[PDB]
Parts: sequence; C-alpha cells; structure tokens
Amino acid sequence: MMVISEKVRKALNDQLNREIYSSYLYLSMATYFDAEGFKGFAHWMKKQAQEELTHAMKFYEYIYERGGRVELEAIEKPPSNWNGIKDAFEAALKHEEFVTQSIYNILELASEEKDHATVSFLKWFVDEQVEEEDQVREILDLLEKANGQMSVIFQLDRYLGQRE
Amino acid sequence: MMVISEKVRKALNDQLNREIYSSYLYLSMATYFDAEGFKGFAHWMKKQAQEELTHAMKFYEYIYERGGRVELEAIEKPPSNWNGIKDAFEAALKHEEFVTQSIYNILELASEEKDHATVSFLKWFVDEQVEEEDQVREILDLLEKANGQMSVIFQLDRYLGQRE
Amino acid sequence: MMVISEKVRKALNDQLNREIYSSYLYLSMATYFDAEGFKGFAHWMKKQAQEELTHAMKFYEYIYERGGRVELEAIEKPPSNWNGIKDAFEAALKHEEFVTQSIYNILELASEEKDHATVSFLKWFVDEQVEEEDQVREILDLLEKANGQMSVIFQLDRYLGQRE
Amino acid sequence: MMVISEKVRKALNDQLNREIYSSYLYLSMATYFDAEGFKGFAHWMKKQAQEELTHAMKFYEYIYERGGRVELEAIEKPPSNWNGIKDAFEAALKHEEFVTQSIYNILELASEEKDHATVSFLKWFVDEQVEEEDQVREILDLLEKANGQMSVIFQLDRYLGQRE
Amino acid sequence: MMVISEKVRKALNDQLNREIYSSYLYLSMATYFDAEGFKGFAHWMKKQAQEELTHAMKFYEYIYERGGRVELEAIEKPPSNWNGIKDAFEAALKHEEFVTQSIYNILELASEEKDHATVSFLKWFVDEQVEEEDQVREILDLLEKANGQMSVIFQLDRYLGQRE
Amino acid sequence: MMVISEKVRKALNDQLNREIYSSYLYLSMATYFDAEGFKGFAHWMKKQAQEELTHAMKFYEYIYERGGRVELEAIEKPPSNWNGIKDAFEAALKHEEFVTQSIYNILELASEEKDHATVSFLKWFVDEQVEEEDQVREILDLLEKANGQMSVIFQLDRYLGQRE
Ligand SMILES: CCCCCCCCCCCCCCCCCCCC
Ligand SMILES: CCCCCCCCCCCCCCCCCCCC
Ligand SMILES: CCCCCCCCCCCCCCCCCCCC
Repeated sequence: MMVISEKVRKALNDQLNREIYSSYLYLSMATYFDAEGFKGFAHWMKKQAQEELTHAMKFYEYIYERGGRVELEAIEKPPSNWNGIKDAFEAALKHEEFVTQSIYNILELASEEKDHATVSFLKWFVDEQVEEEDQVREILDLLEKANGQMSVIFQLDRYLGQRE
Repeated sequence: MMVISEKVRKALNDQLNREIYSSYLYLSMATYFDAEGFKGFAHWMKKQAQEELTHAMKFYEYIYERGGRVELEAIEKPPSNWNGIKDAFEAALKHEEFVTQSIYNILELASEEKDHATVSFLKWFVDEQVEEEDQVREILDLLEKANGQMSVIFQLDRYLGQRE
Repeated sequence: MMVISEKVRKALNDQLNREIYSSYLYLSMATYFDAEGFKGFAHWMKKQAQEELTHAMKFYEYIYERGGRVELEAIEKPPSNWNGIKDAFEAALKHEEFVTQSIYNILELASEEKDHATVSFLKWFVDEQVEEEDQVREILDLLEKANGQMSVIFQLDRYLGQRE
Repeated sequence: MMVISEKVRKALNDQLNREIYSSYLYLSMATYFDAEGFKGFAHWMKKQAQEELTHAMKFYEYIYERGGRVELEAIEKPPSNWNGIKDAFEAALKHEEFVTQSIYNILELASEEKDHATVSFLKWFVDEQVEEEDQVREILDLLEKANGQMSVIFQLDRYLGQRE
Repeated sequence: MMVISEKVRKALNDQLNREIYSSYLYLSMATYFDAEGFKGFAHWMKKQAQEELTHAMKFYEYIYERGGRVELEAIEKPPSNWNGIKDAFEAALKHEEFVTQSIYNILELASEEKDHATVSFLKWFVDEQVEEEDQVREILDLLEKANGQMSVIFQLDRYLGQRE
Repeated sequence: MMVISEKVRKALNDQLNREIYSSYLYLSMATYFDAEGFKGFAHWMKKQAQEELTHAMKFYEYIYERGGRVELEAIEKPPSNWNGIKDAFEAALKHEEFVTQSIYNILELASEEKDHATVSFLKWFVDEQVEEEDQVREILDLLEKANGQMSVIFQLDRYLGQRE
C-alpha cells in the first residue's frame, strides 16, 4: 500500500510535472540564444535543462519508493523569445524563485501532516534552490556591469559555454 | 538568411516536437512498469526516453546549421496505462512505425524541393528507425514465447534492465 | 553534565534497545529460513541483523556525545516461525513500519523540547527507514509475482544470498 | 534429518543463547566504561562483544550442519554498573571461566553419547577459552601493577583502544 | 534583491561576528597556555581559533549567497588569564554552549519566518556544535582524572599538541 | 624571566594587535568587494587577510621566544564602504605604508636599546613590507590605466581571483 498521503503524492506528482516544464523552459531559452548566435549561452541553457530533468527523476523515484505512482501531465508551450540576454536571465531568476516557492509549499504541506520522510527528502531541493538562484543572480550582476558591452558579453558567452 | 525553405523548416521543427513527445511517451511507459513492479522494463523505457531526446537535439542542431530556428510547442498528455507488458510494447512498436512514416514524409518533401542537404541528413534517421523497430519486435517475440511464464519474464526484465 | 533532557535520553535509550531487538528478530527469521533450507534468504536476514546493530550503536554514540548514558535492558524472545517466505517478509515490513513510527515519536518529542541537535541527529534514520521499508516491499512484490513457483523462488534465494 | 541427539542439540542451542548473552554483557561493560570516560576500555569491550557474536554464529552453523535448528530465547538484562575498572574486568574473568565450564559440560555430554563429531567441534572453543581467560588475566595484572596511577591507566586505555 | 529578511540577515551577521570573537578568545587562551609553558594546549587552542574562522566564513558566504552583505563590528577584548588548565577549558565549554544557544535562536527565528533555506543551512552548525561541546567535555574529563598530576598533564599536553 | 625589555615587549605586542586589525581590515575590504559583485578582488582580500594573520603569529612566537607574554587587545571596527575599487586599493596602500612606519618605529627603538635580536628579527618584516607596498602599487597602476572601464576591470578581477 501507499505510505504517502494522496495529498502529498499529488503535490509530489505536481512538482515532478513542474520540473519537466522547467527543463523545457530552459531548452526554449537555448533555442532563443542559438537563434541569436550565442552558442555559449545556449550551451549553458542546454545543461540547465538536463539538470532540471535529474530533479524530476528524483521526484519520480521518491514517489515509487513511498509506494505511490507517477502520472505525467501535459506540458505547456514555453515562451520562445526574450528581449536580449539579460531579459532571458531575469526570466530565469523569476522562474527559479517560483520553483523555490513551490518546493516550500510541499515542505509546509508535508510537515503539517507529520510526513517526516518527505520533509527530509525535500531538504536537498531547498539547498539546490539556494545554489541555482545564486548562479543566475551572479550572471545578472555581471550583465548589469557589462551594460551591453560586447567585449564583455563575448567573454561571458565563452565562459558559460564551458559549463560541464 | 535561411537556406531551408520554410516548408522544410516547419517539417523539421514538427518532427523535433514529435521526438520530444516520443521521449515523454516512453517515460510514461516507465511510470506504468514501475507501478507494476517491473523495474527492468521501466529502466529500458527510461533509456529509450533519453535516446529520443538525442534524436530531437540532432534535429535541433541541423535546423540552426541551415539558418533556421527551433520553436518548442506544447506536449500532449501521453497515456499512462496499458493492459500488460505486451500491450505496452505493442504500443511502442506502433509508435515507432508512426515516427518512421513521419521521417519518410519529410524526406519525400525535401526531395520534392530538391533540398539534397536535408535528404542526406535524414538518412541517419531512416537507418536508426530500422534498428528501433527491430528491437521492439524482438522483445515482442520473446514476450510471445514467454506466454505469461513468470520464470521467463523475470529473466527478461533483468536483461532489459541492463541496457546501457 | 548531560545536555539532553531525561525524557529525550529515555526515548533514545528505549530506541537503542528496540534496535537490539530488531537485530535479534531478523536473526530469528534467519533461523527460520535456514530451517526451511533457504540459505540465501537466511543470509539476507543475517545481514539485516548486522545492519540493525549499527543503528543501535549510532544511538549509543550520540547518547554519550550528548553527556548521557546507555542502559541495556532485557531482550524478549522473538518469534521463531512463520507461515511461509511471504509471511516472514510481511512480518519484517510491519516491524520496519513500527520502527519508523517510533523514530517519528522521538523526533516529535525532540522538536517540542526544542532539542534541535537530536531532531537533526534523527534525520539519518528517517531517510534510512524509507530505504528499508522499500527493500522489503520490493521483495514482497517479487514473491507476489513468484506465486510460490519454486524455479523463481530459487532465483530470488540466490539473488538475496549475494547481499554484501 | 537430525543426526545430533536432542539432548546435545538443546545443549548446543543453550550455549548459542549463552554466547548471545556473553556478547550483551560485554556491550554493557562498554556502557559502563563510556560512562566513566574510558573510551579505550569501552572500545575493547565493544570488540569483545563482536567476537562473542562470532562464537554464537559458529554454534549456529554447526547446529544446522548436523540437521538441527536454532531457537533464540529471551536474553536477560545484564548488569550495568561496577565499582571500578578492575572490578569490571574481574567480572569478565568470572564469566569467561563460567563460559569455559559451560563448554566442558557439553563436551562431557557429547562424549557420553559417543557423539564424536560434537566432541571434536568443541575443541576449538576449549582452546579459544584458554586464550580469552589469559587475555583478561593479563589485563587484570597490568591493572594491579598500575596501582591506580592515571599516568599508566591512560596508556592502558590508549593501548586497549587500539584493538583491531 | 535580498531574499533573506533583514532580521535574519542581522541574526546571521551577528553570528558571524560572534564566531570572529570566538576564534579571538581561543587565541587568547593560547596566549595563556604559552605563557604557562604548555605549548601542546596552546597548539590545540590555535587550531580551535582557526576552525572558528572557517565557521565565520561559512556565514559570510551564505549571506552573500542570499543577496545580503556582511558588516564587521568591533571585537571585544577577551580575557587573558584563567585559574588553571581546567578553568580555561571550563570557560571554553561554557562559551561553546553559548554559541550553540545562539545558533538555536537563529534557527527558531528562521523557521518562524518560514525561511526554510536558512533553517536547512543551520543544520551543519547544529551538528558541529554537538562535536565541539563533546570535544571539550572529553578534555575536561581527562583533566579531572589527571587531578593535577603533572605526569598526566605532560601526556595530555603532548596528546593535544598533535591535533592536525 | 624575560630577556626583552618591557618597552620592546609592548612595542611588539602593540604591533601584533596592529597586524590583527590589518587582517580584519582586509576582510572588511572583502565584504565591500563581495557586496559590489567583484568576487576576484574579494578573493585577493581574503588571502591578504590570512597573510596578515601569519605576520601576527610570527610576532606571537618571537615574543614568547624572548621570555615575553602576548596580551590580545580590542579590535576596532574597520570601515565597510569605499567610493570604488580604486579607492579601496588606495586605502590598502596607505594602510601598508602605515604598517611599515610602525615596524620602523620598533626597529629604531630596539636599535637604541641595543636589542640586536629584535633588530635582526624585524629585517624580515621590512623586506616583506617592500613587497606588499609594491603589489598594491602595481594594482593601482593598472586600475589607473583601466580608468573605470568595465572590460578591463573584469580582467583585473579575474586575474586577482587566481591568487594562491
Ligand atoms: C541536451 C539537453 C536536452 C534537454 C532536453 C529537455 C527537454 C524537456 C522536455 C521533455 C522531457 C520528456 C522526456 C524526459 C525523459 C527523461 C529520462 C531520464 C532518465 C534518467
Ligand atoms: C554475525 C551475524 C549475525 C549477528 C546477529 C546478532 C543478533 C543480535 C544479538 C543480540 C545483541 C548482542 C550484543 C551485540 C553488540 C555488538 C556491538 C558491536 C560494537 C562494535
Ligand atoms: C596560526 C593560528 C592563527 C589563529 C588566528 C586567530 C584569529 C583571531 C581573529 C582575528 C580576526 C580575524 C580576521 C581575518 C579573517 C581571515 C579569514 C580567512 C579566510 C578568508
């Protein structure tokens, strides 16, 4: 039998589908950077999309570990265009903050039910949001000092294009 | 400039979005096998899902090589349930034949427009479909001989669970 | 001076003694499997007994780290017999669920006394119980597909006998 | 089926349960030493408990080798307190000598039934008991020699804490 | 945009400054032991001072991770003398227990504001405080068993002097 | 007994505390650079801070080597804000020139009192000050040629972030 409540399973399953969309969004940011000829920024976004998928699969495996089942839902069309490099990264940061708030909501739901297993499972994602939000803020800080200077954009494109 | 016609770019972009869906369908087949307790069949479907993503990124990179750009569309909800192992693998076979025919249509359109560059590019996918259809047929053939014998199904699950 | 409360030290010492009993119970399940001639299942139970000893010793060392003291209590006679392989596994799963709930009680006790050190110490056991329950559920699922057919029971005996 | 008499099977089964207690007693001596702050003596006692477990398991496997089966019984609450280090080690010697006589009684019983297999199996424990008794006597001798000087007790605690 | 509240940034910045004082305190204890000619105890205190700096720098980096900044405050003059070795270590134990309570206060504040990121970040410091308090008690227990015998003080001096 | 005069013990002890403040000042400059988003300059300051600590500890050990005693004094609150990158490095240079003059004052004092050991011991610090003043002067020269230009400042930031 399933040892998560149906309310926590649905929250976990909802977050899994949220992570699939996040991975899709970053791929669509990659389509934008490649359309604009920034292969380094695009590469960074392709790697970010891959990383979101591994988040989704950790939700996947935890649900089955607790006797639940995953049901995949429709994935909405992401935006495909942004008003330049900095605009895209601002949309990225606002998106990560939304992901953080949705993780917090599952954590508060689980602790209200005394589902300590799920509370503990979610700590990893809380810690990762701190790092992912920070990565985007640091990039935005550089774009704000760059003030559109192409000599600095180029070096930043090549640097992010080196992401492993 | 873009050197593919818009018709051929649309056909290639539509196909990229079909590979994304295919990936999502195989993941959904994995949600079914894990719910049924066949983790080796599930593992096989998770690897299949990754493989279709690499097909999508191949379309992606060629589209930008030809001066086009990619637009991600919404991903329809895949089915999540089948009436057993054979049913799921038969749904996979039927899907691969649909993907194959989709590829054929692009090839016939590109060749109608004398887009020899895209005709040549598609050869890789024609050959890949031969292998992918064959792999499902092989599993269907083994499942047919197993005929519900759990002794055979167990070893089959563990063997498919070793896919790289 | 002891800086855990007497109620939290008592809860921890009680849990330590529970883990000793858990180890004894699994050893007694081993006496059952060995009597029934399943040396692989018995081997699994012996390894499970050793895992519980390490749990107890972790409670042991945290109690002294916190300035407390451990007092070993009498250990009661575990059952010696089960109505079959699954009956034994079902008993193990029920016991593991009981162990999880008693871990939850110390954590809820520690959290009300604002004993954050003990709340944090217990997170490893919450995460460990998720895996322990999952292993037994997976084994129960395979015996459930095995349906008492000895050719696959033999394979599961060999598989579980390889546990390190 | 069983080729030991039930009288030697129960004698062997009693000794197995005796050895489980022996291990519990040494862990309780560890709880005492850790309470007194002698982690090296406590470490030695934890290792001594481990070794008694292997003795129990050697009886365990021989019982099944001869076609019998093991039944675990309740384990008595060991003492938790002693009036000093020598007093705890004096009780250890007290007990190892009781364990030796406990083995002698099985050997004399097996020899009366002409159960030569069980007589010969017991030779190992006779030789092992000689070593374990001397182990403690040498430790007690150094304690007498220490004459309560913490300068030498600290080195003995450090020495015994090095037990592999 | 700072994503810690101002009361949590202040709590964290205050704790950073407390850690700065703590290392300074341990250095001043080192000045005492060096004046008394116990270079091993002084060496231990020098290592403890360096470890508190690493604790300060982890608050430092987390504050900037969350979008805040650090403000260094004046550091009070620590005591320069103690009534003996164990008097100094007793002050150290009382100080570490004070540091632990100040970490507890930040955690309760963060969880009241539902700042799950800071609550999770603080778990490392909760666990580390358990080991820092335990380390001092073990030393006090040894100084209490030494009872001023210099034959035992000399070996504790050189023992603590090999701290890495 | 002490074989430096009290007038050189205090001059040396004052300089030890002076070096502690220097280390704190450089940390404060790191808080400013990190607040401004220049992680390379911040890294340089963090390394400069720990370099000042090794200066302090060399005074520490020489004071005890001459039969003296160290007394830690209060630490003044360092400034936290500067008008810009170059102003911070200009403040660093003016501070280093002040530290050099304070070493000069100790050296002239020791010389008048014919304390040849301290005169010779201070030679290392004189030569080291030439180096520290020179590194800051070189950085100021590049910042002056940069003339506030972010493309060149970013390169200086990356270079100084590579400091070992
Ligand atoms: C090279 C980077 C490509 C990233 C593509 C991200 C696309 C996200 C939307 C589609 C996701 C559906 C399929 C997911 C399958 C995941 C399988 C993981 C197995 C471990
Ligand atoms: C050897 C494999 C089987 C082991 C079965 C153990 C069953 C539990 C016995 C009761 C507990 C006795 C005390 C054991 C203490 C061990 C402490 C080890 C510390 C290093
Ligand atoms: C060899 C022993 C060194 C002991 C140092 C004790 C320092 C006490 C606190 C003084 C102020 C410290 C300010 C500098 C912080 C340096 C941070 C280094 C890592 C970035």
